[PDB]
Amino acid sequence: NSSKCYIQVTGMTCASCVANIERNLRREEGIYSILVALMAGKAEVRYNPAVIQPPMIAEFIRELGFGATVIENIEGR
Repeated sequence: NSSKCYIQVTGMTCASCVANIERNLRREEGIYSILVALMAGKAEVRYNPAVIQPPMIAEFIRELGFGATVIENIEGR
C-alpha cells in the first residue's frame, strides 16, 4: 500500500485541466501526491489502495468529462 498509480488523460494539453485534477486528487482519502506528467501526456498519483481504491481515483477524473485511462503498477515498489 502507498504506491504509484500511472494514469493518462485524453486532454493533458488543456493546461488548467491537469491543475484541476491535481487539486481534486490531492484531497482524496488515500492520495498522498497528485499527478504530473503533462509534459509527455501522463499522470502519476501516489495512492493508497485500502480506503480509496484505484477505480474511484479514475472515476474522480472522469467526473470532469476527461477520458482517463489508468495503469496501476503494483501495491508497492
